[PDB]
Amino acid sequence: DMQNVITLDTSFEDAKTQVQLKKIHSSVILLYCSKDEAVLILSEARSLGL
Amino acid sequence: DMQNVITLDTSFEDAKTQVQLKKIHSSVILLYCSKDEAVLILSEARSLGL
Repeated sequence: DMQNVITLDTSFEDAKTQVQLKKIHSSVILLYCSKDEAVLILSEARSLGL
Repeated sequence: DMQNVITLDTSFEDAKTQVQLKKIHSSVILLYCSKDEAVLILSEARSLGL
């Protein structure tokens, strides 16, 4: 079963990306973005306990 | 039936609040601040997904 799919169109601002990452709660997460984008995406995940 | 409760007491840094407000904050969140402190906390919540 594939759960909700979230796309972070904005530049990780307005905390909507935080809302999308908080909505999903699973043991397996698939991330697909640029290197620099993932650099701070992982930091946001760490700050969100992911 | 009392659900899970997490108490948070810290400053406005260290990327707090959102660490625990992922699966325990679905319903009403209680704020225990003063006037200016509550204003700052609610500004941070507005800047976040709360």
